[PDB]
Amino acid sequence: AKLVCYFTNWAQYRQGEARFLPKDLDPSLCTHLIYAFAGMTNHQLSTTEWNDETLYQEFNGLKKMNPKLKTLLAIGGWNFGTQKFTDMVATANNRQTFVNSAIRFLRKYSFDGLDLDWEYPGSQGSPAVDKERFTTLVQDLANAFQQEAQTSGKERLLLSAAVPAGQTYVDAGYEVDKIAQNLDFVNLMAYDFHGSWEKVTGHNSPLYKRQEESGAAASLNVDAAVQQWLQKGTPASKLILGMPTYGRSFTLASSSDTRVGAPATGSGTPGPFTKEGGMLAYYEVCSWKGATKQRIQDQKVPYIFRDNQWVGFDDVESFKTKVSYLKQKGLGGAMVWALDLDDFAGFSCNQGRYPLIQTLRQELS
Ligand SMILES: C[C@H]1CN(C2CCN(c3nc(N)n[nH]3)CC2)[C@@H](Cc2ccc(Cl)cc2)CO1
Ligand code: NA
Repeated sequence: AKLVCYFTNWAQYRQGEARFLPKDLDPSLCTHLIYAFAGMTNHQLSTTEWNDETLYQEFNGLKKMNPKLKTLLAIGGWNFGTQKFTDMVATANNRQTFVNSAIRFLRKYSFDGLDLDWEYPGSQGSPAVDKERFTTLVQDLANAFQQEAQTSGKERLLLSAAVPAGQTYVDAGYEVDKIAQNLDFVNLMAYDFHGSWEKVTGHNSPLYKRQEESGAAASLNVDAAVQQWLQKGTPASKLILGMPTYGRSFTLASSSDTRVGAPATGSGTPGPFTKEGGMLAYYEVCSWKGATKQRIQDQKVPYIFRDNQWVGFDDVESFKTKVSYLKQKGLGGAMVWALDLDDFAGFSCNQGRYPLIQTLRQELS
């Protein structure tokens, strides 16, 4: 089984005990570490933070303590120039520029592969034709990585992609059966299913639907997303189930209505460390005093509320349930966003180091 864990190069700016650098990573925790995020300059892979060259060398240096570990660099994310992927995939020449730059850049810094995090071909400004051009990009990368291994004599570079759970993004952007052949594994982003863009509370990452949900709402859950990716042709062994070490928060319209589906007036108050309305790290929720925690019976995940604040998040028990689920489906392992949002140094939750991600490591064993 794989345990694919994401590092973020902006967690180094979090205050106090929440600051996260490569020295905070446990080299033995995961099987694959993915560095988020690289950028793109004139169709070439490029750094995004002043110290990326130094952090890359500390990150890949962790393979000295765990030689089984593989590392990848993720390109893209949710803050990204709106035309960069589209212009790069638009021509064979620009795809060649990108592929050749990726090989040189990954080898220079000792990464073992590339993770594609385009949000998203065919949606959010990206034209309909990018669905097919994304397939060509994936083919071009796979072909060039195969050839480079033979010329260089190194291990062939790995290729993965982070893919959406939402049905309309999947249909608009991905020739699932074609790309799954050329990708070594597929990181399913099984989270962000509900959020403060909605006028009622809902869980970030529920496993199943609620009885009351039907139509399109009945597909806003992990099981529906996994079934769509499998039914469209992803081999089960290549599908890696994403897990969130964060939750999504709401301000309730009234403190007396706290149910799932209760009216909400906007995002929950920003957390003290992550400072972003609507989201909270696990270490910001796990500790709340004077709160009430409940489980959503049909969806197998918890929420917690206090006064007019309501947060859907994942705990040790829901991570255990989701690993049981992925094993029942024969999936290739679990993926986690993100290392720096778990209680990575045992400073908040009274559950030791990495309580959520260590649960995955043990249950996948
Ligand atoms: C706009 C969304 C974006 N969303 C990302 C989740 C990981 N996603 C992904 N996973 C892989 N494998 N690649 N990219 C990409 C989307 C969350 C990012 C987040 C922000 C703050 C805090 Cl505290 C927790 C989380 C919530 O806000
Ligand atoms: Na989605």
